[PDB]
Amino acid sequence: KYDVVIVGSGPIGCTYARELVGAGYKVAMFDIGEIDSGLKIGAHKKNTVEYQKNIDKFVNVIQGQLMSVSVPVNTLVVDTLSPTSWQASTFFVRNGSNPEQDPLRNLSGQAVTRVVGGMSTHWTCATPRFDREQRPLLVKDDADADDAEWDRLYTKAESYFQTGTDQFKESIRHNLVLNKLTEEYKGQRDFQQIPLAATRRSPTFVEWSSANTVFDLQNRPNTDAPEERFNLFPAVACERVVRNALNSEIESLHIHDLISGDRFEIKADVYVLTAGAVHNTQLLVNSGFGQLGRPNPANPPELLPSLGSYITEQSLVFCQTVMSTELIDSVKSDMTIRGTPGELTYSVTYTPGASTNKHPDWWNEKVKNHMMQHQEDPLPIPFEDPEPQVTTLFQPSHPWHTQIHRDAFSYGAVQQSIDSRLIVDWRFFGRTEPKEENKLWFSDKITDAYNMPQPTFDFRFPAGRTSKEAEDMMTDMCVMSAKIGGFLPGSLPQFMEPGLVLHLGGTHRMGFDEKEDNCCVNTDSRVFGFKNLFLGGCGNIPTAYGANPTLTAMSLAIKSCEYIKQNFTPSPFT
Amino acid sequence: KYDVVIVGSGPIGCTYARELVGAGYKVAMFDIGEIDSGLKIGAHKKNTVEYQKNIDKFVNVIQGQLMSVSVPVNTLVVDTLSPTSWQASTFFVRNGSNPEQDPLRNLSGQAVTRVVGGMSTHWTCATPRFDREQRPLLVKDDADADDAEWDRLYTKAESYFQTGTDQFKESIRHNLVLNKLTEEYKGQRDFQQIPLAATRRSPTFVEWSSANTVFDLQNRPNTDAPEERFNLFPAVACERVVRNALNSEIESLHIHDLISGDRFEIKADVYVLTAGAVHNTQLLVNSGFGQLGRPNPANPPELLPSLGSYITEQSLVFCQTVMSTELIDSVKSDMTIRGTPGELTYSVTYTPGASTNKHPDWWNEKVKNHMMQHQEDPLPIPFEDPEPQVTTLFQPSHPWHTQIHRDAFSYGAVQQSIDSRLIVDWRFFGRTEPKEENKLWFSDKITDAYNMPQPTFDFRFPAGRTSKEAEDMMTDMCVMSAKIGGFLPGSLPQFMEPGLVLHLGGTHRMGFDEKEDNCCVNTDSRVFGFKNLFLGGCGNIPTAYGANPTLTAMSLAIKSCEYIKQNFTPSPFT
Amino acid sequence: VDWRFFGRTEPKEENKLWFSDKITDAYNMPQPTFDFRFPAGRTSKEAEDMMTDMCVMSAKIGGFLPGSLPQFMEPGLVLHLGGTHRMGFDEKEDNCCVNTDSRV
Amino acid sequence: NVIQGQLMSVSVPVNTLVVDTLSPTSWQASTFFVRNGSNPEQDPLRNLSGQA
Ligand SMILES: Cc1cc2nc3c(=O)[nH]c(=O)nc-3n(C[C@H](O)[C@H](O)[C@H](O)COP(=O)(O)OP(=O)(O)OC[C@H]3O[C@@H](n4cnc5c(N)ncnc54)[C@H](O)[C@@H]3O)c2cc1C
Ligand SMILES: Cc1cc2nc3c(=O)[nH]c(=O)nc-3n(C[C@H](O)[C@H](O)[C@H](O)COP(=O)(O)OP(=O)(O)OC[C@H]3O[C@@H](n4cnc5c(N)ncnc54)[C@H](O)[C@@H]3O)c2cc1C
Repeated sequence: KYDVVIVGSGPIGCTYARELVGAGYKVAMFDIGEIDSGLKIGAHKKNTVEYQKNIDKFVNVIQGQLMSVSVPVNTLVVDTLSPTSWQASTFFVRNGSNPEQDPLRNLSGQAVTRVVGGMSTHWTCATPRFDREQRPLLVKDDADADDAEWDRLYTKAESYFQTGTDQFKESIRHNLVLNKLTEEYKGQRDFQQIPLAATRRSPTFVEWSSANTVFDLQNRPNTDAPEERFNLFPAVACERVVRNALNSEIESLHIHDLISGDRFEIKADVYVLTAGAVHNTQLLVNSGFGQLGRPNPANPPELLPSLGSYITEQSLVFCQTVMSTELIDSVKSDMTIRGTPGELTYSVTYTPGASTNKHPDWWNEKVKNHMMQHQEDPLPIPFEDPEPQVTTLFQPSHPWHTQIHRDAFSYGAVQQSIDSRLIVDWRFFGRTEPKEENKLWFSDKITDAYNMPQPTFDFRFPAGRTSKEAEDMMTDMCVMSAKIGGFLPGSLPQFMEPGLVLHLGGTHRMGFDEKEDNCCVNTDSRVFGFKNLFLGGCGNIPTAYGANPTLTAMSLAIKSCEYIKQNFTPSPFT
Repeated sequence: KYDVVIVGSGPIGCTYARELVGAGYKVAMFDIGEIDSGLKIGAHKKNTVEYQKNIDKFVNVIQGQLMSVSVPVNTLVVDTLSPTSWQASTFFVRNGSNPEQDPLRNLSGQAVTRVVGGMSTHWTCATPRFDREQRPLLVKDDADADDAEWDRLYTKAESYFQTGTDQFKESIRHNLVLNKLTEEYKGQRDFQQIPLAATRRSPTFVEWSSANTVFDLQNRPNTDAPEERFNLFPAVACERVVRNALNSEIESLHIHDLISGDRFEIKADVYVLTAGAVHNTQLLVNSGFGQLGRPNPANPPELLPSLGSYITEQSLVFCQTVMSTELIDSVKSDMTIRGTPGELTYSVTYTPGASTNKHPDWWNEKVKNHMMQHQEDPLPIPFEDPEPQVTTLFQPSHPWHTQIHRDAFSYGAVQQSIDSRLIVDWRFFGRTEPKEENKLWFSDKITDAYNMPQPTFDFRFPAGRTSKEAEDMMTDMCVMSAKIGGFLPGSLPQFMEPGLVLHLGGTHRMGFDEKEDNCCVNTDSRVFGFKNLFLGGCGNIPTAYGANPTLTAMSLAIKSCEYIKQNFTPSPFT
Repeated sequence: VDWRFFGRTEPKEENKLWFSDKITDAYNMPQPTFDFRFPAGRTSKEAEDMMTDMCVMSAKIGGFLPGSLPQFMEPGLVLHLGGTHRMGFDEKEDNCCVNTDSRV
Repeated sequence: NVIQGQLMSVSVPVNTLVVDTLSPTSWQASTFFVRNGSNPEQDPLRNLSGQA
């Protein structure tokens, strides 16, 4: 028996933990995954010296923990088996595939991460705020009051994540790109550093934030927090919440302990689901919310009819570029070079402080030192120069988020023939209109690896604005990228596999009124009709957004916690 | 100040820790890598529920922690850059490559793992003994005494690793393949389970062993061992040992703390190097053993002239097969099937104990239940059937090790189009003759990612016996595998990239006499001429071996610890 | 729909087709060898502006076909090589090999 | 395919691809020598590799 139970130990669950453990609630948290990031529980797996010296290997780590949500039955023809080998007569269900899935209306790139800390163990830590046009309303008919509320929440969320915009300010490549794009779009678009949930520890090491940053996930009471109460239970699959007869309250949480195999009911005053956009929905559907099975509008469900509808996923375009000769020569514009590299009298110099220098002294010193110490190397960029981290945020005249940067994803690893210092990644993210027909639903026959109802998508990018903007977004990427350099062969401009972006929203969406705003939770993230059930995550976000959603989801979870603290009393510490 | 300092926390360092910590020595261990599995320090990363339900994803984890030893300068022609992009005029040194490396005499697949627990955090746990023909001599001119010593050591090593041969006894696939091969080679070759360092926890869950199994790596004293003394220091690069003026003793170990950036000297009575076959050699050359730079036979090194010569790496052939129709039909040979799948008529039965059954009751029961529970599935093999784990060990008439199995490596993932239940992996491993001209050496100008001298290979598989056997081994895999099924398209029979097998030996090889046996350590693993310096690992093995070397290296380490215990004494527990 | 855009290249002395004095081709004739880069300046700037033009123009018709994304083709695959025995009025002043009658 | 079958490359540089998975019994090069009509005069980075 606990005051609060939280399902999931991702950054959103840890937001609820931080808020409620701190306020004196007896808290339990359950995760289906295990502790596997080091002694700092739920920390970023990239915060090892070895990964930061070998960042392209972290692509492999990510791939290793993204498990595909819905894989359609495979129809590739393998007709070169030996005549003796067992050969199929049909395209039957193999290897965890989902026969409910139409391969042409899927989010084939969608995937989940089952580890303590969730996806925050591997994420790229971009935490921008949404502008009004992307953002859900928290106050109606008062834009000033809605703005003040969002500013209060985002400020606190940025504090929990340790969001900053200064960690790359001494990068030559970052400044080279930023300054060039600022000049090219002067009077039209503003560029800045990507806001990043990160703290620089040295010139070569960044401590990337994660769930751990938000809440350290250590059991309490402990020496550091003698009056707090928290227990984390990894390797526990949360299967369903049990509704009372009245459908006014949750009476228990049904769990499966994966190590012992035992199933138990857990009681709490308050139940918080923060299992991700897909798995919150799965859990609720397994509990009798929404409708199980292939949707049937002829029999709409009794509870939360909008659950699993109006789902949104962003369009993503990607390419890489190879820096222009002009930009590379600009790096060493202030230098006077004498002699021939490798010879006695080879000399690279500049005049510190000269009013006719294009670059600050700190930049010129780093370039001079690289060029004098590494005379075998043809480029003026220092070897351990930090990555560029540039953005022009979403605006009405360019309604997509942009990142002009380098980081580790499940795709786009730098390959060896072109120097990594030349390579810049371009990721533009579109906003998707919420449409009723875009659905996540769950099979009533097929189950996943944890014997839970198999998720199935029925998704296409809506026609009209979403599609028009997606294609203009691609063109914008082609036009903007050319100011920096040409495309890298092998990473030409392309739309990425739908859902690979992992920015799914609207699966359990928020609004003021269940029927009028076609939604599942209110602005306190409380499930309509229920006193004591709350959802956290990108699943709550009901709008068309292009920017990265985690910071906004956290802000909503903070607001949710404000309601819980007002409406539930912590039990006595005994 | 310590009694013993160990460099490296892989399974071999952990052998020295288990032995010396357990005997009261004050031990410090340093690792360049970090604690990054879970709370069980240095434990196997595949021991999560999620990876045991999603084993093909563990391939990506392995890829993410194998950092290539020596990558030659890249010479791929990229001639489709935009004319505005910066374009190279030469094949200059990019992306950490090694300009010392001849690409045609490399072990391009050789890689290292820098994490606490080393490669034991990901390995596949096969731990066979070497027979006499593969094994170094520990007792000269007394084969019975030599056999008795090896039996004693291997038995203790098997207990440390928890090696067993029973964990896959109830697998249908294992027994299907084992039985067929046994019958096909009756009176010619014997087959058995691969000996595996692993403990079954449930019908679907195996606790794979690791460094953690050997020694839990917790700091001591602690509640469970109050009189023991042990400290593990992760993220510490050990750089060199300091020789005394007469080259009879080590005076200190120089380290680099990677977090603070500071360097320090650590003093011990005994110095143990267990950093792996490549990195032990690196550290020693950086300490003035052998010679830095490109080998020059005109100027032989003063100390340990055989260091880095006579290196061995195994030839590796690989394919996968798709089970024969005949073997699949035999799975259900004992079944009477009435009616049609999916109908209420459908019935699958067998007679328990019948003399005409080809298979035991346990097998028929699992097949029956699978066929009745999954009537849509066309195969008779149960879905959670454990993997096959079959071998016929190295013998004079087939001088290679064999594995006929399924497990996760950096290559060979099961894709989607063929059912995984049908697929068997074949890995045959050849023995390589030690030859002086096969070398691992270290650059005197190029450094690696940790500013240490860059490793460089000069390697070809020896003509003569090694090459003959390697091609005969390929043929043997083609002939044997055909008894089970034809090749799986996309995993056709091939030699793997040299060194991808990660069984490198002989870099700091053992023998009785430094000069006569061309070696670096004696049979106590003590460096010739030095009282207090010991090496552990596959680098000590001086013979041509085909079986997996780690159990043999562990056995050597145990023998080495016997010497240390006879010659050095713990300090007073303070 | 296929989109092929073709840029113009400034004639530069350093861009050459020459023949080996040792290596021969399949007909035992001196082996052709190129020493070629797209000239910096206008040629390169126009080539990148052309790429961008193709991206902008093509989008009016439809999105890229996966597997045929916008790219520069291998140099010379276009098979529009010129200037190897070039025409002008005056051998010396116009750096040329034939006159306007194509006479050497 | 008809086109491909009558476009003969003008100048192919000496190949430097690393083929390190030959059987140990197979004849294996020690250098990137002139093979299969390649042109050792040719700088691969200043070519018209598509010329035919
Ligand atoms: C390559 C990559 C790059 C990214 N970059 C960005 C970025 O730059 N910015 C940004 O905002 N976002 C980024 N993201 C997305 C981001 O990590 C997610 O939005 C975020 O982690 C969501 O947090 P959450 O706590 O709602 O869910 P998650 O982090 O998904 O955590 C949910 C958890 O609940 C668990 N769980 C699931 N089901 C059950 C169940 N039945 N029972 C018990 N536990 C369960 C999981 O094991 C998991 O730990 C990135 C992610 C990836 C993978
Ligand atoms: C995919 C895969 C499958 C394999 N399967 C098998 C198998 O089935 N059976 C088998 O016998 N073998 C297997 N191996 C090989 C086996 O893992 C190794 O033989 C064994 O781990 C070597 O033990 P070790 O302790 O000598 O070295 P390692 O495990 O390599 O550990 C050495 C350590 O020292 C560290 N270190 C390195 N340099 C320094 C330095 N300068 N300073 C401080 N610390 C340093 C490292 O970070 C590391 O942790 C496999 C390995 C892999 C990768």
